[PDB]
Amino acid sequence: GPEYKVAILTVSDTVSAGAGPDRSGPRAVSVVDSSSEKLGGAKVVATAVVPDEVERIKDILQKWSDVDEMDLILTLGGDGFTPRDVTPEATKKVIERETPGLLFVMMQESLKITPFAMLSRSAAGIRGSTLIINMPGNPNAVAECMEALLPALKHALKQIKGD
Amino acid sequence: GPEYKVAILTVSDTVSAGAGPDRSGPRAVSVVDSSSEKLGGAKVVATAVVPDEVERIKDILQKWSDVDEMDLILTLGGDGFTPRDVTPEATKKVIERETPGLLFVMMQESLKITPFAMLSRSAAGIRGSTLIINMPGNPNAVAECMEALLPALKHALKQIK
Amino acid sequence: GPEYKVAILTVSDTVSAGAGPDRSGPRAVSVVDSSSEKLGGAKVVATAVVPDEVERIKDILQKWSDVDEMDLILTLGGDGFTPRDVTPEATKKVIERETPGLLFVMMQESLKITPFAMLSRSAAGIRGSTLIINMPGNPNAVAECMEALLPALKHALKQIK
Repeated sequence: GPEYKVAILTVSDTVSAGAGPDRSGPRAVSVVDSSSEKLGGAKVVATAVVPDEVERIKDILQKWSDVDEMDLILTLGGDGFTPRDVTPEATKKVIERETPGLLFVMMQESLKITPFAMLSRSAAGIRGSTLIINMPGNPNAVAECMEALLPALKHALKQIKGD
Repeated sequence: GPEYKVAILTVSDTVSAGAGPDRSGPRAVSVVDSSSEKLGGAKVVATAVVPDEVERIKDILQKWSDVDEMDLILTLGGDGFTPRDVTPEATKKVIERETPGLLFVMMQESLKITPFAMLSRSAAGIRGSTLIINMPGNPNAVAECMEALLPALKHALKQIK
Repeated sequence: GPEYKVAILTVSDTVSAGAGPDRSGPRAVSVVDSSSEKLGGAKVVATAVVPDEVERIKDILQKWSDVDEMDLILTLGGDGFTPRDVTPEATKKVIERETPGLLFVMMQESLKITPFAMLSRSAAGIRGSTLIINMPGNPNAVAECMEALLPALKHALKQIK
């Protein structure tokens, strides 16, 4: 049905251990939907929760990319300065081609709102035909991050397939 | 005898195949010449064309750096999201010392012109005493990128030798 | 004593051989001290000078991180385009988790002051529970870089603990 399949990985010890709810997953989904027209028709067809563990993050990024053939994975959380935050390290081991322009833009735009944006260690890139983008664990962040990328994200996904 | 030898690598399956003229290469050459003075006396002295294949891109960057001792190599194309675009991966395998400043400036300035600038995956860096910089395929791109780097690129090349 | 232990590493062949003095080390100390409160109570407890030799630089970043357990390490110098400048390459070998937002902000702010800021190749990241940040060898640079990081640097040190 969906022209582009999006999947959202929430990374969090707290959430994964049933000790707290997911306040960001839902917004991410809600933001992608509300942005479906401008993304050339996209839909979240899968979410998942993993803890802050590199192997668990890699396995899902691999599985969603290689086997389920997602076209766009957003991760949420595990991207800051805390000892446990290893999402970007996990992400870099699985992507094949980096997309530093997406990171440049998420950082430029977030900094306009607050200087604490400089504590995001986001990575991004392509594996096979899958665009993978790290985003912070705040609910508001996915909205701000997605507002910054949307002008170009449609053309990006089209480009990864065959323009 | 130019003070800084520059070399321009066009990257493109199409152009390498003969299937179409090289639109970007000549323009780039013409840009560099026109900025010769501002760059401390640099001139293009070689170009080449390769398809979108990492090994081929590596060989030329390696040969130009290690053997011809080029001072500045600009690559054009192969830097986007399309599956064959592999210039930056090729580049990353041959540089020894990254120069993220140059990537930040190219990206900051091109983004003022258009948000589609975020789709360049340019890499850049230094191998031996050769500065290498990925720029996009558009003929207009090279000139915009060059205008962005021009204030410091003379001092960059002098610092290297 | 100090809530955050800070050490400052000056990387320069000139200084390390005794052939010149260190004009940036003092300034760096003076800036950290002057911002102690905004940094959540921080103090420079150690400085050291090394030449532009990767192993020498690695050894101190490792020692200060694994053994002396510093909370913040600033390096000054060895970060530009000169053949000897290898601070970032030594830095990249020892960090575990990169911190590119810090690099982005240092570059964004320094460019506002001069286009020559694009020539810093600084690196930054985390080894264990030490934050390591490359800055340039200019005295004025440390002040400019620290002014740019200051709004978040306290929260960064809190989060690593």
